[PDB]
Amino acid sequence: FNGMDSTSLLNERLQHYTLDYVSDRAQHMKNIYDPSSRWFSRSVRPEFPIEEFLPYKTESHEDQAKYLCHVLVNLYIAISSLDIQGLISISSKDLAKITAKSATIVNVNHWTNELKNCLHFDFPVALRKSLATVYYYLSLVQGQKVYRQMHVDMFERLVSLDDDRTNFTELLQKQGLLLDHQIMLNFLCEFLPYPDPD
Repeated sequence: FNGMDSTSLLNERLQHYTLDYVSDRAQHMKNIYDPSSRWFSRSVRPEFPIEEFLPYKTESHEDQAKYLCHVLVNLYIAISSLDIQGLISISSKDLAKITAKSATIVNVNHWTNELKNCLHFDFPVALRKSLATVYYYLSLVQGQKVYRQMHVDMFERLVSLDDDRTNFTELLQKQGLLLDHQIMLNFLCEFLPYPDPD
């Protein structure tokens, strides 16, 4: 529990994550490359769909969606609980690497590495906009020794200029991704001289 998706919540969370894909593989792969679609994920088709050359059933697009939904509520709880330097391990309580299972590990650094492993598959540019928004403001966190290098590299991967010839910067510009330049400018201004050296 504690954020597990094993109820009717999973439907509404998939709908919120635009992960309520069409159940036909054929129609889904078509509406994955069509900008008029809710589930638009890429502008350019991979000419070699390397998963379709394997001699066994790879997992369903619905399984890849259901996995990403768990990674995202766990990443939300991890960041929204403010503990970005993940020192404080939690447990079962009195208050009243790549398998998703009943153990819940409230560390931002775990779930960003889960999401790095989900980047090998499609998700709609609407969910890519939410994720580019999250990793931008997360990478500017202060107070504690966060693993900043991998939060910058996650944003760099989310906004990529060349990913199977898709430019996600211009797809996110056409989606209306907007970022506050003042937070970035203020943090870069902390390297200007300050009038007390203490």
